[PDB]
Amino acid sequence: AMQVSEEQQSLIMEDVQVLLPNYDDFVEDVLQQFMEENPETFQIFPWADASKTAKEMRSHPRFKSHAKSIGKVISDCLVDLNGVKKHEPKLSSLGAMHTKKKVPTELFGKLGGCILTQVVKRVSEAKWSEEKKEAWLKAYGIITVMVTE
Amino acid sequence: AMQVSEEQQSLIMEDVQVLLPNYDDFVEDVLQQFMEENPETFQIFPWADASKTAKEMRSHPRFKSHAKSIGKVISDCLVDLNGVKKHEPKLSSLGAMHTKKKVPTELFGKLGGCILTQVVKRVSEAKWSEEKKEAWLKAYGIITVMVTE
Ligand code: HEM
Ligand code: HEM
Repeated sequence: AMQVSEEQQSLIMEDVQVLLPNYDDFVEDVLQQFMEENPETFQIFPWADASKTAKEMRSHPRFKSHAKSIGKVISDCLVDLNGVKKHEPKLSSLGAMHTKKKVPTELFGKLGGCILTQVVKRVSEAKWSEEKKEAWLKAYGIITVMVTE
Repeated sequence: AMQVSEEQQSLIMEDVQVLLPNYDDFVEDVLQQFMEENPETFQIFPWADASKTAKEMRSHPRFKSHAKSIGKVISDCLVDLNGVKKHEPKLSSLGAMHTKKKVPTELFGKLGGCILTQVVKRVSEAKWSEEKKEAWLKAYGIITVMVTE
């Protein structure tokens, strides 16, 4: 039941289109808010420079490049949620970076709150809905499993 | 006095030539021994997979790629120790990865012991000497400062 309905896939694709024209900005907004709200990430991300604010980090090539990388895994999963197992072997080595010992498990929940917040910011008020909220949350759950397992 | 004598530069260049034909193997030998002797590096290197031995990690593309990266910084410094400040801005972002909080400071000493051990393994017994030992140790000290400061 790690499967989304066809209607959930479709609601997601409809927000992916809204996000596509500014997709890189969207993903950097997410990582910047995540780092603002969870300051311990400046010790977990090796490239993060603890003498700078998240917003100062946003200019750094290593912030941009980490956002582009997670941005790609998320994009590839969102666009075909049920067929996500095709990405299995290219993913593969993510598991070892995301163990409980390296990444405190409650940070996954936090990062999903940040994705949902930036999604709400880019989607129109008229289009956002409870059903979309549940489709994105379920989607985030599947992406989570791919990156940890 | 972060400066090596011309004679120390020259003793180093003479070992760099011995290492060049197998340089990548040499640097992977170093990282593999470092990870065998200091098991906590499997929590510090994010890509390291704690369910595997260092030697099993050696096959992984992320082990090979991390060894190639440190291998390049070391090579570039060794070949012109006194003029190392030319590399300053390409280095730059290494500092934030190597703070005391992210990397326990006594591990620098450990990693330098591993470089010296693999250097002794590749250099002939007839050529290795006390003066070379001191030239490499001093060289390692300068490379250390470049990567932390
Ligand atoms: C399901 C959500 C997540 C996705 C899709 C994701 C994606 C990725 C990807 C693709 C990489 C490898 C990037 C590269 O090769 O440079 C990565 C690395 C990493 N991630 Fe995640 N990640 C997620 C959750 C988290 C969380 C919550 C944290 C907490 C800080 C986190 C921390 C890390 C760390 C420490 C690494 C090695 C990171 C790095 O090397 O900068 N990840 N992630
Ligand atoms: C003077 C000796 C050292 C040199 C020349 C060196 C070199 C480098 C380089 C060039 C990088 C960036 C590679 C990249 O962009 O992917 C790096 C990252 C890193 N280094 Fe070092 N390093 C040294 C000492 C250490 C020590 C003793 C440790 C202890 C574990 C260490 C742990 C790390 C960590 C956690 C990172 C981020 C590493 C990674 O992202 O895998 N380094 N180092």
